[PDB]
Amino acid sequence: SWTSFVTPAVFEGWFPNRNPFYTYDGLVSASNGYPEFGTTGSLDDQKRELAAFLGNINQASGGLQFIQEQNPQSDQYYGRGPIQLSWNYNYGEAGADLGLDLLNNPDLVAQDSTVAWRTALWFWMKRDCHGAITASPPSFSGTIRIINGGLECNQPAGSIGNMQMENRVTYYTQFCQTLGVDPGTDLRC
Repeated sequence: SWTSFVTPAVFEGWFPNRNPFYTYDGLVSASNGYPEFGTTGSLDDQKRELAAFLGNINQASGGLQFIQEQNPQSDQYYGRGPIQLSWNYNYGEAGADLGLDLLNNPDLVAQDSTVAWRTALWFWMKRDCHGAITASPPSFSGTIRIINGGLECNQPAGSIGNMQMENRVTYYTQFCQTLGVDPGTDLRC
């Protein structure tokens, strides 16, 4: 039901420079595996959840231009997909929960855009961005703590990480403005 308010036109307006790898239809298809996403709480809670998910993705993926880390210098579990899913344990855990061979074929996240979207929704639900943003009271700042707390929260003003945190708040509050919903007071971390 969230596609009532994040329509194809809204999505395209939010992501005008997206790589064509990423499609609205893939996000819709990925979201059907998590029916609680975008359907939890009041209509305004649902709007905030979509704005928070996609606002965080806008920062993590550079406006849906990021598919995979360009010059990785670690192992095979370098960042892929719109939340830059990284590290062996995340690929193993996500692969098990999604029923995907991400441990042995992590390239799937960069090859298949529905898989890519599913890894972003998996993180959002399993690591509980979903619970933070749909709680009464809601916490956008709690979604930032969960995604990338260790680099962006609790950082001084003017620092690199604090700037990234502020970008998340900017995108979230812009997306809430499109939807006509109050973003809530608990924005920054």
